[PDB]
Amino acid sequence: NRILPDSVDWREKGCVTEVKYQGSCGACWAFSAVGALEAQLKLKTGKLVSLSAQNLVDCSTEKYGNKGCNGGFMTTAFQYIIDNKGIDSDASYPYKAMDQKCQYDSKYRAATCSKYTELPYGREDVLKEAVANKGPVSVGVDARHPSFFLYRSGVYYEPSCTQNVNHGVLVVGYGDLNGKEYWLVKNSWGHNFGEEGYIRMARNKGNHCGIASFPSYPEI
Ligand SMILES: COc1ccc(NCCNC(=O)[C@H](CC2CCCCC2)Nc2nc3ccccc3o2)cc1
Repeated sequence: NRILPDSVDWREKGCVTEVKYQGSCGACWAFSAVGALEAQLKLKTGKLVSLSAQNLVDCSTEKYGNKGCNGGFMTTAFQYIIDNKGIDSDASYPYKAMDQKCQYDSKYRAATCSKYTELPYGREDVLKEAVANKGPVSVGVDARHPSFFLYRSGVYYEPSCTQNVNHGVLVVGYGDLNGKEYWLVKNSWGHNFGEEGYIRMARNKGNHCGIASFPSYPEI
């Protein structure tokens, strides 16, 4: 294992925005993407600003292989931001949990992206390094299991979990709670979900729920 802090929590560094609520629109991928970029924006500019998930839903569309409320990719969302030369703030381009026409306006730009990096498949050591040295990392997890929806506390370990990931989330840290290593994950199902919108998921337990399957992070 690499030399790195035993625990990280980017919330303590003011790099994580409020937990969002995606409602009945499958835009987790867009929440995951903007979450990652939000952290980089704070690191670069000193300002913590929620970015427009809606902008991705409406604008990073077929050209990026995305389907708005019916799914998409965090990496191709980053590419859209690069190509588009920006993304609007959440305040300026609010989230309506539906597919809408692209309404991007550079007058409302709140961040840029120059590149993104996809981490190697399933490597939790590399993910740890990135979370420690780069910032929060966009990942997908297998969130299909009834136990996920009902998670309240502790470290989530579900024997039935798979590496077939279906839900974009954000790794904002990691640590150890009562001898269980975890990844600290920001979800987008509101504050009602889990621990004020967060879930601790099992770390170094065989890429549990595929958390380290498809990690990426952007740079400004
Ligand atoms: C409540 O959170 C949700 C959980 C599941 C869903 N299902 C529909 C939306 N699906 C998704 O967002 C998945 C998640 C993605 C993010 C993490 C890395 C890879 C997997 N992404 C996705 N599905 C696609 C289908 C066709 C074309 C592109 C697609 O992109 C919707 C929302």
